[PDB]
Amino acid sequence: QLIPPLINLLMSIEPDVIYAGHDNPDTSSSLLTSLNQLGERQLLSVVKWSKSLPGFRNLHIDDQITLIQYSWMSLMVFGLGWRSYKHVSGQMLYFAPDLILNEQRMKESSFYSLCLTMWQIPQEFVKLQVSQEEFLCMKVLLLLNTIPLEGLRSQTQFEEMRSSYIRELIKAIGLRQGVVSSSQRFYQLTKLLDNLHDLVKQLHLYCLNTFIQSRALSVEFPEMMSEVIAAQLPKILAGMVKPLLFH
Ligand SMILES: C#C[C@]1(O)CC[C@H]2[C@@H]3CCC4=CC(=O)CC[C@@H]4[C@H]3CC[C@@]21CC
Repeated sequence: QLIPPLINLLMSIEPDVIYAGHDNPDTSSSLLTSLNQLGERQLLSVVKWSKSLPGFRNLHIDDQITLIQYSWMSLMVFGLGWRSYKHVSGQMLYFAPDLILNEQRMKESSFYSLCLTMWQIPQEFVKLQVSQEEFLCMKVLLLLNTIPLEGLRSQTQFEEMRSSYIRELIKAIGLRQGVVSSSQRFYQLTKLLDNLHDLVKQLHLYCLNTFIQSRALSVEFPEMMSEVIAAQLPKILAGMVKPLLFH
């Protein structure tokens, strides 16, 4: 309608809701395994999605692969925030329609602590009242929010691609926002993205530790998920990548 074309395209390429396949007898092991399964399924959707994402397929194949493997985590927790904020007013973590967790289902300490950290996103969503339009644009920026220390092969086309999406976000902010109020809401939304780097870092550490101890904890990791983890997680944890900040 009165909504910009690219934002409309972004909405059309958003995947259908993904189920985890959970049963429900939730042990910590059966819960983590279900979360890795849902992740495996989300990874597939991310990749298929990036192929319709305007501008993405025009970057080097190496670059497409690097950006995906660098951002899967941030993307999955950011979309967790949306679903949570949208279906249960952000007061419950809506991983999937068959895997929604309240405070009672988070028995183990470390696990409840991880959840409390992810919960910050849907809480900001409820607070700033993030829009469907703003969300879609921000999700794309996250895909383009970290690059190799030495840069990307198609760096120029990447920088041009990222600017279009920053301009697109401003368009979505202009849908509801004034000059100072719009300029202020821009500061707010790009600061939120900035704060995700630090947020995703804790999820990474918890993930790699759970992966490395997958035998003991009896927690299974699928093939595609095991690959991105093994291929990029350690490097990222060691801070051997370049985070793109707005502030
Ligand atoms: C529990 C656990 C973890 O190990 C640490 C952070 C976690 C992820 C955080 C975000 C996420 C949102 C979803 O909607 C699908 C499952 C995924 C998660 C699966 C399990 C992880 C990554 C493998």
